[PDB]
Amino acid sequence: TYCQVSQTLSLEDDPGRTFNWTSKAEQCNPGELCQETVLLIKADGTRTVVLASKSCVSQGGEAVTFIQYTAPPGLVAISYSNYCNDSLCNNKDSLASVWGTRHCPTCVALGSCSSAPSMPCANGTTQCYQGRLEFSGGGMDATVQVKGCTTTIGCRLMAMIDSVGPMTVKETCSYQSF
Ligand SMILES: *[C@@H]1O[C@H](CO[C@@H]2O[C@@H](C)[C@@H](O)[C@@H](O)[C@@H]2O)[C@@H](O[C@@H]2O[C@H](CO)[C@@H](O)[C@H](O)[C@H]2NC(C)=O)[C@H](O)[C@H]1NC(C)=O
Ligand SMILES: *[C@@H]1O[C@H](CO[C@@H]2O[C@@H](C)[C@@H](O)[C@@H](O)[C@@H]2O)[C@@H](O)[C@H](O)[C@H]1NC(C)=O
Repeated sequence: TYCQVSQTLSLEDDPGRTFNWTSKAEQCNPGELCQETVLLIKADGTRTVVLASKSCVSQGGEAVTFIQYTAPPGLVAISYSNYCNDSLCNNKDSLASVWGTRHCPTCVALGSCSSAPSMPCANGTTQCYQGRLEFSGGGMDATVQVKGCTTTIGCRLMAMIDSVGPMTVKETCSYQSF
């Protein structure tokens, strides 16, 4: 009936090393458990967008879920979600265990990219991608603009998955296949 609670959005140089996810505890309503959910999104050569949620929650079992939505080279999207049902269980402190050539405008930002310089695409990329990710729920409401060379096909940076712990995801994009 106590859980760590925090909602953070950040751009992160080296979130594997530096990110401190330890948060203050708060009392849940009865018949609520804890969750810790983080989503990390990166383009080639960019910083990493980090959506990190800790809260009391009423829906769900005690699964631990690790997903790679989209694989390098290029765009990378990865999540860790731990739902757990004893006081202060959502206590992960660190993201260490979690995280004729073509050219594409490349960037990541919360909101809108200030710029999207052109970068050469590695072997294995299928397309240029210009997308927008809409997040809602869990006190985590946000947009992420993502452009770059990617392995994903069409508007599938988030692999057609609608939700990430307490967050809902909508994806819209343009893409230019090779
Ligand atoms: C989350 O835990 C609650 C609390 O359960 C109690 O404490 C646990 C550590 C364990 O020892 C349980 O046996 C205890 O009951 C769960 O609530 C209970 O669930 C049972 C079975 O559905 C039900 O008949 C009891 O009356 C429930 N008690 C309350 C307070 O509602 C809850 O279901 C757990 N949820 C998950 C997803 O694990
Ligand atoms: C991470 O931070 C911990 C203490 O944090 C402080 O407590 C939390 C609840 C935050 O609200 C923060 O703003 C406070 O200053 C440290 O005890 C812990 O050791 C830190 N981890 C590392 C690896 O440095």
